[PDB]
Amino acid sequence: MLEQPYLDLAKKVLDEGHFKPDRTHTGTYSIFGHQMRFDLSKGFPLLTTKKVPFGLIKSELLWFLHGDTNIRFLLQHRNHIWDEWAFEKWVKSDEYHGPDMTDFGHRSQKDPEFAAVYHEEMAKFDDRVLHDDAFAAKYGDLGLVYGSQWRAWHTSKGDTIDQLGDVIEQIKTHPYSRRLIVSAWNPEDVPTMALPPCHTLYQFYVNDGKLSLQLYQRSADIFLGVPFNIASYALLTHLVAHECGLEVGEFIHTFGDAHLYVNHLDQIKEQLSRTPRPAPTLQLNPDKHDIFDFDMKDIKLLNYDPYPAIK
Amino acid sequence: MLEQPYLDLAKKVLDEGHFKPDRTHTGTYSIFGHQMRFDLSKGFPLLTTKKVPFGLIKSELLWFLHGDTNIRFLLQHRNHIWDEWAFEKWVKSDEYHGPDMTDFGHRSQKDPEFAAVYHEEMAKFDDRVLHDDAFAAKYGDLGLVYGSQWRAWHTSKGDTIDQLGDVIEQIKTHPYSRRLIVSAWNPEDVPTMALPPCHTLYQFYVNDGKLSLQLYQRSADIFLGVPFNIASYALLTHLVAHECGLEVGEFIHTFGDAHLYVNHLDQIKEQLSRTPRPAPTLQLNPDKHDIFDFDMKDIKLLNYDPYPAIK
Ligand SMILES: Cc1cccc2c1C(=O)N(c1ccc(C(=O)O)c(O)c1)C2=O
Ligand SMILES: Cc1cccc2c1C(=O)N(c1ccc(C(=O)O)c(O)c1)C2=O
Ligand SMILES: O=c1ccn([C@H]2C[C@H](O)[C@@H](COP(=O)(O)O)O2)c(=O)[nH]1
Ligand SMILES: O=c1ccn([C@H]2C[C@H](O)[C@@H](COP(=O)(O)O)O2)c(=O)[nH]1
Repeated sequence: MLEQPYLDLAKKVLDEGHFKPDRTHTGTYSIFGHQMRFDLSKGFPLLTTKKVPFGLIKSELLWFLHGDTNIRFLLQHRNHIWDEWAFEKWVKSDEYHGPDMTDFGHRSQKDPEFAAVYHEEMAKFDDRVLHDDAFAAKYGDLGLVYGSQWRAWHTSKGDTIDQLGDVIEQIKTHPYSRRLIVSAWNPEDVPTMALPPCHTLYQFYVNDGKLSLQLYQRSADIFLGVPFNIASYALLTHLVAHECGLEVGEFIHTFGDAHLYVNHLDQIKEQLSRTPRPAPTLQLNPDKHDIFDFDMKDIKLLNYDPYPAIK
Repeated sequence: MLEQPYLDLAKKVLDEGHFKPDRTHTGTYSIFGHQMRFDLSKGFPLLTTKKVPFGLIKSELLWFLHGDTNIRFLLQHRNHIWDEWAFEKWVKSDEYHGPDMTDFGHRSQKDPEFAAVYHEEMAKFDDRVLHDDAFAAKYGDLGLVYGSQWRAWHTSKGDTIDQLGDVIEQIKTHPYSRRLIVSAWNPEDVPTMALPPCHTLYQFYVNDGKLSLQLYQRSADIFLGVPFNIASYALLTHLVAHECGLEVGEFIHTFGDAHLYVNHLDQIKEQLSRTPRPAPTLQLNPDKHDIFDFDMKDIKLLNYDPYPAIK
């Protein structure tokens, strides 16, 4: 089945992973250099063995594809997956006049006391960002995230480059180029930025009218992140293939470090008892082609039949 | 044997490669996303099935490690592997007063007539570059090659960053970092530069006192380039491991496109009839540690017993 490489990776890290102490007084088990492949003609690799929310992936990917780094767009699609790094930058600032909450993320899931205070502070933030243009401009904007690396890379001359747009034009004119690359790794920013990008770089390749994509992912939360990551890049691959009029090939997912947190062990063991079902199919607006203008409604997933979400 | 992944890759491209017409009126056979691993504790992966010149690899790597982009240093070590792209930039200029030779590389191996004229023009160039500081400054310097990307990455603020030096300091202080990355891919230069780097990016990883390295290589001449490429990065891995006081782990070699030219087919078939021998061993100066100061003599290869070179 389409998703077996994900289960084999999880099982391999479980049975052969190396232990490393981790920053947040925990530990990981990891392996280096693992690869997964997914033939996208066999179905869409959204995990059946655990429910993965396709709507959040769609909206995040469309966000990136607009070159947008303002969480407002995500709030408008009911997507809170980027909230915390923005919440973090406002809560660290001068304009902020509520409870203390230094590292709200550690104290996050502990006492039910603070966890009611924070959830309302985040609920106010979200709403300010939604309706207050000036507040949104100031705290809604994450700065150096995928939207900017992919579509507005900042050059030394103060200008800005659309790597992905230029790449797509190359697929259309020079399909056999060996330079169909988009990087998110900027050696000038990486020493200071909040989040050196985990999805480091990717490359397309065309053969027999089919478009493949390989992603190099320097670091991977196998349980929480990977299942989202697989679906974003498989969707990216279909969307680019659609805009270029090509069929879809492989998605190849290559890791630097892939890890499992030492407290998440039983959740993934439980998942490894489940048996994949047939994979969903994707449908894209057959009459639209500029993916930089696609919206939620232009992307549909048929026949997705997952086991339940895990906690 | 240590080198079998190289022979399996060659054989896979031979038996399952996709044909693509190539720029220089030829064609390649290629595959996308292939990986090779080499456990560096089992020996040094310099190919036994074809002689590969370790001295040229050593000198090229030391060049990179100085942050140097002037071919003069290479000329002084009897290494001509970068000559042509420099020869190309002087022969295209105003100061040049010899025979015409537009695309000397196509006319290169054809008629023995021009091939005597060019070899002497290249022999004069090399000697000027060697003894004429001003000429060397002007035509010896390739500009954006590995030396500059790795050790003097140009920032927007007009400054310059030593990615590799900073990475090595991180290995020493934060060995379990998931950010031990050096990129050679600069989205601002890549649209114009002569040679968008083939050795796109690499990452280290440490476990149990052993240092591993993974390289992402976006494009690969399986017959001519790969055997050099494998030895440079395996040597890089040993050198960094030496400076940091670690043992050596895996070298993982991951490709975007890996190809074989459609006229090089029988050379690689002939090589596939040969049987690997035990791999050489590397010895490094046990009393020196700053690899940015290493020289030829600090690196020794024992017991390298190859079949003959191929043409
Ligand atoms: C699954 C997931 C889904 C949507 C968005 C994000 C993730 C995710 O894991 N991170 C993320 C980004 C950066 C870091 C980091 O600290 O470097 C992190 O731990 C998580 C996201 O922004
Ligand atoms: C095996 C090899 C050994 C040393 C140096 C070089 C190579 C090599 O293949 N190229 C190279 C670089 C760039 C291109 C390019 O045209 O992009 C190329 O064809 C070869 C080198 O500079
Ligand atoms: O799409 C993503 C983005 C991030 N991560 C994880 C990997 C790491 O656990 C964490 C970042 O910590 P560092 O590796 O960057 O130090 O984010 C994912 O799994 N998938
Ligand atoms: O270390 C290297 C450097 C380059 N190449 C080859 C791959 C391609 O044949 C060629 C560059 O052409 P493009 O792929 O860049 O277009 O250089 C290698 O095999 N090894």
